[PDB]
Amino acid sequence: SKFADELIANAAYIGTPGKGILAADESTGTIGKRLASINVENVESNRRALRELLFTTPGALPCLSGVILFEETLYQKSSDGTPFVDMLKSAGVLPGIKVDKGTVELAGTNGETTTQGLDGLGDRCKKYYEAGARFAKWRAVLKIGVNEPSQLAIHENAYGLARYAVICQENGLVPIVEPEILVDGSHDIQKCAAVTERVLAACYKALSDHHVLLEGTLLKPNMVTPGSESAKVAPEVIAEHTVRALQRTVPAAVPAIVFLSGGQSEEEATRNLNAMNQLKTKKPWSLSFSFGRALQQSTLKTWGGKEENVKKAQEAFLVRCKANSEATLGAYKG
Amino acid sequence: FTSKFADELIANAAYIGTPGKGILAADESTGTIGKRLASINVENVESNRRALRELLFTTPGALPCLSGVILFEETLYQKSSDGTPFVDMLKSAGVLPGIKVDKGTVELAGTNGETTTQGLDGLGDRCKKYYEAGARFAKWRAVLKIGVNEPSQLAIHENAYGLARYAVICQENGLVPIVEPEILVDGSHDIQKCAAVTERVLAACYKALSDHHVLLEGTLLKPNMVTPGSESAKVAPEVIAEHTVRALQRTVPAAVPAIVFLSGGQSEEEATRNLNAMNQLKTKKPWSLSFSFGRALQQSTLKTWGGKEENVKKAQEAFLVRCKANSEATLGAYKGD
Amino acid sequence: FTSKFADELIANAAYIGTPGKGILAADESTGTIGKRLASINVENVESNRRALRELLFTTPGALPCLSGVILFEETLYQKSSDGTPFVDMLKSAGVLPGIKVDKGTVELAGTNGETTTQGLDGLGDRCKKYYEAGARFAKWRAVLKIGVNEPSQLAIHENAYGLARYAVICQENGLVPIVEPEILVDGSHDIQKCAAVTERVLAACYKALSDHHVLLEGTLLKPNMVTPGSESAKVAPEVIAEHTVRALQRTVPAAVPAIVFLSGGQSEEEATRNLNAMNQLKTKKPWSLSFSFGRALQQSTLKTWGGKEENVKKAQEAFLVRCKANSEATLGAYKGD
Amino acid sequence: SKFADELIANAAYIGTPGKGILAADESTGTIGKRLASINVENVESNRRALRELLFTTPGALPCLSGVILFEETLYQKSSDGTPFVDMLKSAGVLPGIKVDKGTVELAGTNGETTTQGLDGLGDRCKKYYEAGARFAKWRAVLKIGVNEPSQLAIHENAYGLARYAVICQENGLVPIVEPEILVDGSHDIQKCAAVTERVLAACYKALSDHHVLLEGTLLKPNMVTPGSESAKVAPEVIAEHTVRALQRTVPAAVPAIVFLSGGQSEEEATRNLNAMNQLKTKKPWSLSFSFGRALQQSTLKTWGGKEENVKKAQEAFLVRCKANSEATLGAYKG
Ligand code: PRO
Ligand code: PRO
Repeated sequence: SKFADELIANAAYIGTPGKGILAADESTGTIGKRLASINVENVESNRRALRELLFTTPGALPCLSGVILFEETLYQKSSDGTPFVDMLKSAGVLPGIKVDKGTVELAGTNGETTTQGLDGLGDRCKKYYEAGARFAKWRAVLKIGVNEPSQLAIHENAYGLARYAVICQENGLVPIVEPEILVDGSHDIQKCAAVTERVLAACYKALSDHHVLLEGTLLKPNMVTPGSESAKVAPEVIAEHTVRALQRTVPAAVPAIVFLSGGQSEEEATRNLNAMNQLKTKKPWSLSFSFGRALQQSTLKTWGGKEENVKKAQEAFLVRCKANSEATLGAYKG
Repeated sequence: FTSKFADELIANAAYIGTPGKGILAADESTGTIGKRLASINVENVESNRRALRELLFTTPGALPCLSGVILFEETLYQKSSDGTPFVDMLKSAGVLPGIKVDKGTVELAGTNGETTTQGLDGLGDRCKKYYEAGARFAKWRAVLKIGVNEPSQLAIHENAYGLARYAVICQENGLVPIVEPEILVDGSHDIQKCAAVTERVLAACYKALSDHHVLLEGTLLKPNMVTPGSESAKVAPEVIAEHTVRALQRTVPAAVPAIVFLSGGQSEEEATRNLNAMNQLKTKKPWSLSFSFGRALQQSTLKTWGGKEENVKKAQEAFLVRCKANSEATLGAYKGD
Repeated sequence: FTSKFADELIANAAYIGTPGKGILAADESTGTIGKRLASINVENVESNRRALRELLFTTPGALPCLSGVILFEETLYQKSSDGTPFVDMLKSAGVLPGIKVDKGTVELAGTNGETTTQGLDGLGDRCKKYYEAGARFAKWRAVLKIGVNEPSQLAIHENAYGLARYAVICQENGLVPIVEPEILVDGSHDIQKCAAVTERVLAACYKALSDHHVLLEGTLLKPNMVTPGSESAKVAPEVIAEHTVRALQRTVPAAVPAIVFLSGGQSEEEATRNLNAMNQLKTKKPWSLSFSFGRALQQSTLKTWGGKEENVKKAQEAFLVRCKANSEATLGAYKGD
Repeated sequence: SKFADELIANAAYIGTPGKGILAADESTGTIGKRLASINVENVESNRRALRELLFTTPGALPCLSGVILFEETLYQKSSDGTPFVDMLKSAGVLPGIKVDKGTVELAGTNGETTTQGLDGLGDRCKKYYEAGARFAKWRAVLKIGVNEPSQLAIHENAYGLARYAVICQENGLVPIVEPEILVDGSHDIQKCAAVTERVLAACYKALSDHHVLLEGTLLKPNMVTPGSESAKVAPEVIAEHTVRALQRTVPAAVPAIVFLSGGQSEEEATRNLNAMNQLKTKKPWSLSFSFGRALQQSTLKTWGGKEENVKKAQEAFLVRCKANSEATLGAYKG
């Protein structure tokens, strides 16, 4: 691309040790569910207030290399008139943009999906770049079952990610490739390992067929864990299976892997990331975080209303930011 | 994947291929029909777009030659001048309304101007709304070119799987999908090369359709005929027939009921003669060989029409000629003109 | 890829599918024919292997029912008791000699007992030597199973591409390749499942054959009929016919001249009745539907034969019955027995 | 496999810094061409003598983690009655075994090949393991042209390597996967980079579909170079394009990459390897050597006859061994 050098610089930067990505890219719908989750009306006034609370948290932006925004938020102003994107860039945080248009179910499968949003994506990306966005997000969802994920599901999601990745790079956004394997079910960690290995290898083959510049991409995978209905397992076990799965599939050329939290609690996500960064083994990428819920849940709770609870919630948000920052360095302690 | 429309998809796809009938492609965009409308000094206003299509559809004796008409979005909701909805006009004559659903092409990075086709986003809800509007089949055009290194494996793959996913969403919402992998004529290659490329592309298309669990008996194919490139010597209909049918024999399952050829670069008479010769070829052909012609059905009608509505009756005479000729061509019974 | 044998491959593959004829599969290994020879208390010596095959080939009135006989290596160079080379015996009656060329199956690591087929190494020189010996077609058996997660994508791929490479080497050396993706009956699945799996496998096979540039008009297909699993209720011939032919309609190009069904688990009468019903089904079938039967042609002949050569004439009577019945079956003209 | 742990240990060992692989696996035919190349009759007496000269070279076996043998040589004795395989194991060198049965041309391509040898390979491998072999070699050949390598050539060679790899591991031999892209032609280094990237990515996708244990494999690729008819280029340029190509395609899980020399002279091979080991960049595998001709050519010349020329040729063989050893550490100087 004409953006090759800037894609490569920004993707490397996202992976800076001690930093990760906040996912604040919840739709008007999803952020509603979260806003109701603590008895708050889903009005733009409140959507604005929640995101502003996060971004004006005293020690927080230094812990973040990136923030994923929803379209609305990319053009939104803080209360003092400052555009959020300026607020982010002042602190050295790259603004990112969710570009996928949700999932739809594949006929002839058992509730497996493919992700939409290729239509007019190049012109959207260009407009987002002009607005200050420098990376993009697109989520593919795959499930684990008797015959899942199917060859059709894998293929659709891999090549859908690969085509999205190309359009992103043509328009100056570093694509986060996010093939999330859902944790839901009763499978063991070994099964999650095999499936994760299969999916990533299909994804990197797809990315190669599409001539994607790997040094200008990011990966946002699931950690390798037992299913949501299976026994929890220690961080050192998650670490060992996750890192081995990535060693088997993700080229060195990729600069950074920013884990999604999935089912995990705030503390579990942090402890799991931390253990991966304590593992003495070849890891030719930054292992960092791209958390929404695992970074925000305690902050939403403390907040609820406003005023006295802003300062206490900003304290709570800083705790999680600083903990995950520590986790990227293998230096988190309880 | 059974669709809830399986029975109606199968019946309608079979119907399109009724011997003695074919498809009029009147689905050209606001842009393309402009180029055609300017081509005879006519301003591209919806009043004129409406008038051209009305002229075609109200041609006495024409609709009986047509199993289907592909419409552009605008035309699907358009009324004739007398207040008759075009879709009603079509259904009264037994013609199935169809709908172009693709959203154009875009270039693939890292290739030499090869394209992929857009339009999967929100296609299911569009298809459903089109079904409610009277449409019973759909069209999506993938474009492939012939070159030194073309079509590339990436171009083939993107277009095949894009067609396959489109085909599924169509069937889920009750539209028979026309699968249209057009290989463009541009270049200096011979007919043998066009044969090899067409064989490669169709085989990739039917593999993709299988991986997507598409009901083949509820689909249609709209391929290019096999021809020499645009810069090469034109060749007789018997030769086009022999290479085209052999290419289809090698790739298109019997389960597919009808193959409705696109005209592409061809003149009206050349298209008809080519189709006719395919239906005179004594060989296993487990599908109807018919037509889905835009240019090759409309060119002489646009010429005689020109502008004012006292050229209408002479142009409707000219449109009937081409309809009747192509009808004859589906039966191997066309006798020159 | 044009072979220097293209014309002869096309003629011979077409011939195999002559209405009223089919293939005897007498290509069972030294091991398998042992199991059959023990099955009636006969020592597996080459003298007896020779005697069984001689009995078949010298059956008065049998060879006219056969377009082809598949031979094992040993049998291709064997002489009858009167000094007549079997291959000459076959060619005098217009029967093409064929040759099994695969070297058995081996299990795939990381699967649940799925196999891939061996024999590509040195196959071209073997094929050439077999052609020189009088063979004009070849056989290679891939085995796929139906299970919870079977057949796996790896099993399909390995067997499809193994068939495709084999097919090419065959054609380069003048043998029409019989492509034989046998899906085994074992299990409790219903006929619908067998249909879906058979559709998947054949589509992968024809994709592989296309990628390898195989001349389809110079190939044959030897698939399983579509049936319920071995543990499920047997079903009427009309039902086998309808699911089998639909599966073939969805996958096998018209360019393929003949589909010669393997018998698999089926009894003699069941095989014949099943084939017969397929030829009574009024539908697009752009290939000969015929037979390539081993077990289903030989079982009752082995029984009446048993041992000593005064059971020969009664067994040759029994072999003629099955030959004539299957011949009738290719024409849809079998009338029970 | 039942050999998983030993495959992983031996593959890691081949990549020991300061060591590489001698390819002495020339057929009765090929070693003839080499033996005639210096006016020597191709008799077993002489075949025996040449290999013995190499293996009894004073400082040489310590420079080698592996020696690839032909079948004949695996059972051959030295002149003093010592089995070569014992001679190798005493010095800590793993015996390896060429298992492919040559190439054949693919119909409908322009002289592209596929490699034979899957038939009865498991029983061969088992017998070779029993004989002391602990790794295996199989060579796929791909060419660069207008339409080459073709999708058919890539596929056949990738999946042929993947199936060979599996059988090897089932029987305790670490498979060297060798997709050599021939240097022949007028293409530039950028073209060789693109083709090498395409081929390796197809190979690792094939290996994943076949469930190959990557930690128990080796890769033997071409270095990335301009074609044989193009201008030679400096080692630092070969290094930069080669390593980038490997970063884009070869998983970290693979322990070692042992380069084939291809067209290169003895000194050019060494200088090129050396430069790759001087490159400061993520390289999650050993970069070492698997040289036949680039290790042997000067030794064959000095030798010719025997006697006075043995000791001078052993001096010449030690020079090349020590130089390539230095090259694996980035410590070679002229
Ligand atoms: O897996 C994740 O990271 C998503 C983001 C929003 C909450 N959970
Ligand atoms: O590329 C190589 O390493 C081969 C081995 C023998 C000489 N040349």
